[PDB]
Amino acid sequence: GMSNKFLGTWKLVSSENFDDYMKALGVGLATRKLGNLAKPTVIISKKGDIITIRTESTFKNTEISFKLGQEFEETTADNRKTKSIVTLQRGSLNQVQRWDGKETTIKRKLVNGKMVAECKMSGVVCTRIYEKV
Ligand SMILES: CCCCCCCCCCCCCCCC(=O)O
Ligand SMILES: [Cl-]
Repeated sequence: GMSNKFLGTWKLVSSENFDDYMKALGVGLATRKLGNLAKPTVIISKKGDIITIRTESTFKNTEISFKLGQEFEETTADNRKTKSIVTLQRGSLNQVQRWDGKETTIKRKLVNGKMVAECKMSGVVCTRIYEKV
């Protein structure tokens, strides 16, 4: 299933077009000002068939535990309450979030030993790169 190369503790090192992505989610300015300044660290772990993705930052922390391909309630860092699913496509980890008839996706794939996360919303595209510790 999911590559054990994902398991570990990743540190963000680059964000591209994050603001426009947050605006597309309806995030207020003042909140964005801190989001753009944030440098989260992501911890991915598994217990059996359950995967957990934790996000730690000075501003907000998050955590989702899920089985692949099974819908699950999620609370995003901007406090959206979504019905999310995580799929596996060509070794990429694709998280979708549905709420209020709106929809966003966060695709996570490994590239040359780095985790790359693409966030798409209303045509906007974010690209955040993480480095293993
Ligand atoms: C995780 C930092 C929180 C920033 C402040 C909340 C506003 C943004 C909420 C949605 C961001 C989702 C992007 C996740 C991308 C990643 O894997 O780093
Ligand atoms: Cl931080």
